[PDB]
Amino acid sequence: SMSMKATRLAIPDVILFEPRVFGDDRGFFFESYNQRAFEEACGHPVSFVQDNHSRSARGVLRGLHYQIRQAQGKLVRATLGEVFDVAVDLRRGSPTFGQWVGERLSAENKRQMWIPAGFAHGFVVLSEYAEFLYKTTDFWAPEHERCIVWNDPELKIDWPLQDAPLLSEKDRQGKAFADADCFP
Amino acid sequence: SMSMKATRLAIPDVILFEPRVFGDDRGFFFESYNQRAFEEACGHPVSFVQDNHSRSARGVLRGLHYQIRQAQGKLVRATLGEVFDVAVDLRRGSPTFGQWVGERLSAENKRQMWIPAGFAHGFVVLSEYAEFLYKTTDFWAPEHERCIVWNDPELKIDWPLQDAPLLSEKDRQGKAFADADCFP
Ligand SMILES: Cc1cn([C@H]2C[C@H](O)[C@@H](COP(=O)(O)OP(=O)(O)O)O2)c(=O)[nH]c1=O
Ligand SMILES: Cc1cn([C@H]2C[C@H](O)[C@@H](COP(=O)(O)OP(=O)(O)O)O2)c(=O)[nH]c1=O
Repeated sequence: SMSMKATRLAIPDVILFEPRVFGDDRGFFFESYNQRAFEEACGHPVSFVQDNHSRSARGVLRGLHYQIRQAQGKLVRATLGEVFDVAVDLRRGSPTFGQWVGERLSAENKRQMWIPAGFAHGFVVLSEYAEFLYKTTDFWAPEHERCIVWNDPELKIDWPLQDAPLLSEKDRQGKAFADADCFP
Repeated sequence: SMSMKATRLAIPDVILFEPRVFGDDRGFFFESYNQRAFEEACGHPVSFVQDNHSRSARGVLRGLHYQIRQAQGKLVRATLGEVFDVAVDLRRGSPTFGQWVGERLSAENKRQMWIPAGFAHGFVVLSEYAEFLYKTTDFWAPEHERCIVWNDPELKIDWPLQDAPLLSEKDRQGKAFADADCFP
């Protein structure tokens, strides 16, 4: 007699989902994705073709990522630990171009963020370790991958970090927002 | 060179998958599903409509489950702990009717099993806890759910468990193979 919750964020095309969880004498059960319910909430058809799975230590930051062609909508969640997850609008024609929203997603709260094509995405690990799962609307295309650097001074993203983040080299070498390839 | 691995089991429609895992000083990354790679391995198109997530304590056994109409193919894996996973051929006309295959799937080995429509499915938890994920080709339909009891004496499933399993009331009340609704 409860149900899945869907809430549009300050940038309305980004949606926060919360599944209905059933507990019992064995442990728990929930639907982590349902095509019908998801499409009703979004307002249009979306099909996914790839699922990705990462594990990251405390302080690791991955992002800010997007594919400029073969763009990927992303439905993301955390199945171990806790992350702060961020979406940045990179559509030049949008009234919220260059704005961002962020939410805490954890194994415990079971919250998910749907981040459509046209956005950049990243997360930082708050717990000892985190494992992060996501579904993508199109395939990996390394030639089309682009990166904006986490601490870009125009975006002004407030990551909850204690010391310097642990970054890959590609991410450490991300471009400035002012130099970045953006969507129409 | 390394890549995704796929191996047909003794009932050849059941496929054991193992992803290629990329490790670095942050942790790891892998594709847990890729529709191209999957369809190429099984030899036909597939569409998944629901993802499910459960948590279960040591000794818990769920199964043996199937839907007789709106039948669901299932791609299953473990993201925490270890289970013994079982697929049973319930297609009365099949040359392997009433046979079963089983494999150990764990968070660490990352193995997955593809169990097509027409099979019954079950697993037993061997670790402190296990979290089990699965994708389905059709939606949950409780009116069409059926169950065969875990210890049916004709199927003769060799569960690698020491003491008795913990079952739900539904699963304790599973039908005998001899009395069960089967597929043609
Ligand atoms: C995003 C992605 C990465 N990968 C591979 C490429 C890399 O070898 C590894 C990790 O990706 P990435 O974080 O880009 O690593 P690196 O900083 O070393 O380039 O996973 C896939 O196979 N599929 C994918 O969809
Ligand atoms: C399999 C499944 C179960 N459920 C619900 C039905 C139940 O209320 C709960 C647990 O499933 P189940 O184990 O079938 O019920 P029970 O615990 O009574 O044996 O999850 C879904 O919402 N979607 C699904 O796909």
